[PDB]
Amino acid sequence: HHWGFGKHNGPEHWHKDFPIAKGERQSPVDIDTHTAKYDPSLKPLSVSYDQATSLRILNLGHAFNVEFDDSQDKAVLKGGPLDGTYRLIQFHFHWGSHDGQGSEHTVDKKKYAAELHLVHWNTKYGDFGKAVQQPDGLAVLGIFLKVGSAKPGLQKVVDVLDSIKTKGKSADFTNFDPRGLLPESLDYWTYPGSLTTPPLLECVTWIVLKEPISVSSEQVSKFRKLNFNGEGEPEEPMVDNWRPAQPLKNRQIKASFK
Ligand SMILES: [Cl-]
Ligand SMILES: [Zn+2]
Repeated sequence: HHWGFGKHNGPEHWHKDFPIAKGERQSPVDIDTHTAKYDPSLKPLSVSYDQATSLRILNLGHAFNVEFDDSQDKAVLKGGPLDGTYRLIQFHFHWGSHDGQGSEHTVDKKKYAAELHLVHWNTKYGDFGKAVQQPDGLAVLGIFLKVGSAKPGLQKVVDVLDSIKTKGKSADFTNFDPRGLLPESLDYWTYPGSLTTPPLLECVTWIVLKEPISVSSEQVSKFRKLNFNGEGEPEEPMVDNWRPAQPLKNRQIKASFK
């Protein structure tokens, strides 16, 4: 594909191939904590990953995915702002060229070192490819990463990155429990938005956790040793694969908490 994160094919350019890039419900956005409306009618999230079944980890070129077997009918996100049940299909991250940036969502303009996205599709549409064509097709759980103590549950992900350094490489990645990536609290903000990479489809109910996870400097630095390029090509370190905040327009961010 033409799009990427370079000066000439990066987010400022995506609209040429994907005109919805300038649409009405684009992601990510800045979350203004003063104006986000507390809604005490928002239910607790239900995150059930006990039966989530990881399969593989793959370098897609702009980031890496940890892919799950989404036939596992109890591996599910529901509750919160959602109707019905959503199946976990993959997770991935966005990160920066340094610790002071890398997140896609921002909180009062604050950028985190990275952001984790756990992607789920609405079972009422049969599969992921059908779900992305509907406004309520996906639910993405977003979790900020900040630098400090190490996150033990991330270690297996960061240690495997060496073996999938370049575009196209994959590795077995079974027995990975995504519960190890969740913070203590599930308090969240939610708003209707989009995929943050092309095709940028406006099919996503965003659920962004207020509480970041701490990861160590060494852990996040392993993200930056990945490469955009394929094997043999000239080294281009994979960094700054985040889309900046987009106009909120006529949307309301709600908060499940104070
Ligand atoms: Cl490490
Ligand atoms: Zn993402």
